[PDB]
Amino acid sequence: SGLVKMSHPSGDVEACMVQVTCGSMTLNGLWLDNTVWCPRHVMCPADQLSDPNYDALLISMTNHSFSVQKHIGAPANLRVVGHAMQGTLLKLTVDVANPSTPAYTFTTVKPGAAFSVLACYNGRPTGTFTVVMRPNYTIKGSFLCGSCGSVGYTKEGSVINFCYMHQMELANGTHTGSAFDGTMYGAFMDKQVHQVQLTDKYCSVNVVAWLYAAILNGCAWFVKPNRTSVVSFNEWALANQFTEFVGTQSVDMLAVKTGVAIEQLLYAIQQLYTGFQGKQILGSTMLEDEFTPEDVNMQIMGVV
Amino acid sequence: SGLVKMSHPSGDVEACMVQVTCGSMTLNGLWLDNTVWCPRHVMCPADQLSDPNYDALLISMTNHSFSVQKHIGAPANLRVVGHAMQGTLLKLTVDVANPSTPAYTFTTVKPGAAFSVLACYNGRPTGTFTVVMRPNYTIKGSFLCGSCGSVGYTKEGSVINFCYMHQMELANGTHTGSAFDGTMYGAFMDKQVHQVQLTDKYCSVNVVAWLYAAILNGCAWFVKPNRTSVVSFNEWALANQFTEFVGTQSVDMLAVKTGVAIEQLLYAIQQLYTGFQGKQILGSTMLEDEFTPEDVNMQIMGVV
Ligand SMILES: CNC(=O)c1cc(Br)cc([N+](=O)[O-])c1N[C@@H]1CCCC[C@@H]1NC(=O)c1cncc2ccccc12
Ligand SMILES: CNC(=O)c1cc(Br)cc([N+](=O)[O-])c1N[C@@H]1CCCC[C@@H]1NC(=O)c1cncc2ccccc12
Repeated sequence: SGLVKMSHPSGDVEACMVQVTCGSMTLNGLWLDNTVWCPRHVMCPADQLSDPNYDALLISMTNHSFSVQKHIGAPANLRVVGHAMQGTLLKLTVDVANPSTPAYTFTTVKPGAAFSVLACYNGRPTGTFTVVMRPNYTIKGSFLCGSCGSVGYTKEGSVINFCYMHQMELANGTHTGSAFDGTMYGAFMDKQVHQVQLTDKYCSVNVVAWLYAAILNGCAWFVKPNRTSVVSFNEWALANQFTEFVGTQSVDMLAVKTGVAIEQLLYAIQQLYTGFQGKQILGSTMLEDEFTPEDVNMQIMGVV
Repeated sequence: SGLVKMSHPSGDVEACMVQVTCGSMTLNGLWLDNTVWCPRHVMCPADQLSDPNYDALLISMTNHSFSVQKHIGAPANLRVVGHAMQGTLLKLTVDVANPSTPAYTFTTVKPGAAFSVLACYNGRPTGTFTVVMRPNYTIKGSFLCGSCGSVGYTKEGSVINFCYMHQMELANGTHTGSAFDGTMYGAFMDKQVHQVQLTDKYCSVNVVAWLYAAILNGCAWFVKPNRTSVVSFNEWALANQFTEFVGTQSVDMLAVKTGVAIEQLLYAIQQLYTGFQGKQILGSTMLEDEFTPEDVNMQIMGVV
């Protein structure tokens, strides 16, 4: 029993972190097979940060303009045999294939999904935590200067899903990054300019999962027989800054084990959005959308 | 910037997890050099879980009663060449030394301290999170059946401090375990009998660290010129379920860089235990004691 912010064990990914240095700019990079991914603004000379010409910056570069160093495990310098650009990322071809490359994927997560983040500095991991892709395509992490290139991932089975590479802090505690296809979440730009965010919203499915968690941990004062259809809640959501609810088989698993219908918790959410009246839900006085249905499933009933 | 619950990268400790089997019971064990630490109640069947004779169960034991097996990376069975009991733990000697043994120590943590927990099942790591040793000598983790033997740790430099081995769940979301000297935190007993806990308290030093974090994120509406001595706050604390405050340099480093005195934040705590006046502090309506001064230093200023 118990619900915490839980991240995936990071050894798989610790073995893939390196330091990327270009000119006078250093950051972190992900070393998979014969490739090292890193943010492309490592090439930007710090003063072209307001109007960077990444095409010109790339053609300007040679393969020795980049230095890749591995500080964890067995250290080595890796000779860079190729440099390429993909969206907002640099893909550097190296002469040695990473012997610790795990089975991996590059799939872009949508808002509401969760992934474990491994924060790194100078190619050295410092901490790990779990975040959620906000509806405005940001995350609420903890990053200092030089942490870009740190990677966010999940793992189902033996396969690691690499979904995030840190790039920018927009406001206090607000951050963004890339998918490993090169596209930046929310179409933000890698340039120190004015960047407006969309409005943040509560992730409906995650609140439902969190209420199911509270029930399975002996906290169910908020449950009454009343119900509210999914259409009834999505229309309510379009006016009160909530995401459109979409049922999934994990949410349905939670509903089956609690004997509490999704519609009951949607009604409960409608009632709790005003205020908890001084009561607590799993030690919280607000609705919590930091927990996905899969996360609660694995934490409460386990994936054996 | 930003403050999250951050855990230490776990590869160090993942490389030390094994499965320990004694009869029909299977839990996790920590493999350091030629020794495997595990909870001793792996020896006791449901038959004697209400009044166990651990002294006799050990003299009853042979080296063939125990099976140690390694599931991650390269699987293997390890022969048990010796069995011993130390407090509430079993030390089983094996013929093979763990080749990935890191530099480690065994220290018993005090209330208010935080450590990273690696949750394991059948010797396989599943998740990692951060907990705090509560004033009643429990932790608020996430453990299901088979979680025993999972370990909580910290890291200084190259040295891992092993502080916790999980053993029991007392109530929903409430857990405890033993230190690697063999003693169980809070003197709980490894017998499936009802054990009432002492009263939980707010850990004052950690709330002070969290307020310092808030100030350093441009959030300091709660700061008044008013002061409250540590002696007034401790007298107030013993009557309002707070721990008695004790300063450290870590708090003092925070105090000088914020230009805000500890006593000011103690006054703020006295005022905030009532209610936050509809305000938010780093996005919550509760006081947060999950963050230690060292944690705040490392996350905000990078002083580890
Ligand atoms: C205004 N801070 C922005 O991060 C930023 C904003 C915009 Br708008 C555009 C970019 N951009 O173009 O990459 C930004 N990144 C900076 C530019 C060059 C390379 C990376 C830089 N950022 C960090 O080093 C960094 C990462 N995480 C947390 C931090 C906390 C404090 C200080 C720095 C960071
Ligand atoms: C549930 N009850 C107790 O855990 C318990 C309670 C007391 Br009082 C004493 C012991 N004791 O003496 O070991 C206990 N451990 C059980 C006894 C035999 C071996 C381990 C057993 N526990 C787990 O498997 C376990 C661990 N963590 C979280 C869990 C969540 C749900 C279910 C089980 C767990």
